[PDB]
Amino acid sequence: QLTPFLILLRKTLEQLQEKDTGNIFSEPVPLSEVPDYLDHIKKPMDFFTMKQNLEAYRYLNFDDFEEDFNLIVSNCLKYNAKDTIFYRAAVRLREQGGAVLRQARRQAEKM
Ligand SMILES: CCc1ccc(S(=O)(=O)Nc2cc3c(cc2OC)n(C)c(=O)n3C)cc1
Repeated sequence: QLTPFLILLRKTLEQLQEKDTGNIFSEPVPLSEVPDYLDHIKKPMDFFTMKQNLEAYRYLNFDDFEEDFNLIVSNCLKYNAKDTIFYRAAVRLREQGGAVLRQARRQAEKM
């Protein structure tokens, strides 16, 4: 059965994906194209992996959800040079996504 909290996480995940207009963060960074990625990044994350986590009841709280979103952004800032589309997109996502999360955390607190 559905819970209000899990419904809120689903809603919030959709709102975050809407902010990623180019679908830069929809799926894992492809190791075939970026063969040194795991040399630098210890815990890859992306929205499809978050959707999998959400549906396996691994976000028992909001914190753990926000932490995975923040990894999407921090991994991208860490890996990519500043003068890239990826780095700029992660800065934009940090800005827009942070605002989605702040509002969503307020709703979570009422539960
Ligand atoms: C902007 C043109 C471009 C898109 C995808 C690629 S990719 O085939 O290398 N895929 C890819 C790489 C990513 C990436 C996302 C990618 O596919 C969308 N992110 C978030 C990231 O940090 N890296 C290094 C390369 C260039």
